[PDB]
Amino acid sequence: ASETFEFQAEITQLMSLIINTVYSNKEIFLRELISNASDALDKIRYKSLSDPKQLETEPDLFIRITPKPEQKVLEIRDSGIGMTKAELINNLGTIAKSGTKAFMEALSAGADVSMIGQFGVGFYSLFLVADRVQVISKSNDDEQYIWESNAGGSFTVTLDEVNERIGRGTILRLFLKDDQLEYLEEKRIKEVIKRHSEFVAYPIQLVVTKEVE
Ligand SMILES: CO[C@H]1[C@@H](OC)C[C@H](C)[C@@H](OC)C2=CC(=O)C=C(NC(=O)/C(C)=C/C=C\[C@H](C)[C@@H](OC(N)=O)/C(C)=C/[C@@H]1C)C2=O
Repeated sequence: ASETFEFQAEITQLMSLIINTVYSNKEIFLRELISNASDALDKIRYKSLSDPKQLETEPDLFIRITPKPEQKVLEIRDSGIGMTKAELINNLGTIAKSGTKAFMEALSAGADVSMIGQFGVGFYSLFLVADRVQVISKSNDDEQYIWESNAGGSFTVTLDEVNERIGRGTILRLFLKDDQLEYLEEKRIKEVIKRHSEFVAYPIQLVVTKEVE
């Protein structure tokens, strides 16, 4: 069964601002998701310094981006620390975030949307280009779970019996809007990566599908 949770009020406001923003430079969403992926990789690697066994569920540390054109989906995967069920629930919606209201105020005063990561709330930049999102996550401390939001006032958390096992880490599965399908293109993804994520400690893999000729 799927469990349903209410978003904290300000987080619902933020999603609503972001999903209904005409604004330019939407490409910044990729920088933010790569940064989070990199943060999740830092954590597992730092944890592993004193607990090497933690790496064993997925010994390769990578960031991997997979266009799925038929579904109009873009997936960004990392083999970082992952999140437990309680973490998905608490950290992705139910609990007020320090920077939510401050960012919205900054935006309202003229701040660049790309400042979002500096307010600690950059995950929500995915709504720039997606109308729906699944966060699929496996922490060493829990089962694999699916968190899901359509920017509306509630999200669901479901035990994952439908997706590939990840050994450890997270997949952000972005259901792209019809006007943002450009982010399925290899050439476009490489440009955005090379522009705004030059200094990343982990390999960034692009999964490309090609008809044999
Ligand atoms: C143990 O740290 C967790 C996370 O706690 C559950 C840490 C915090 C949410 C916070 O630490 C200060 C943030 C750490 C970050 O690096 C980025 C953030 N910005 C966000 O917009 C949010 C809400 C990200 C949340 C989950 C995200 C999909 C994550 O992205 C992944 N896992 O790829 C994420 C950064 C999860 C990390 C690994 C944080 O809050």
